[PDB]
Amino acid sequence: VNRSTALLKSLSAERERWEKTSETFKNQMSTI
Repeated sequence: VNRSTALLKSLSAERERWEKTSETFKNQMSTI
């Protein structure tokens, strides 16, 4: 299941990227 664990951690990093994108987009939605 090591391949699955690697996919899981890569997708968690992707989720962190999604969170930061959502945070900056909420900043823009607040300042609009």
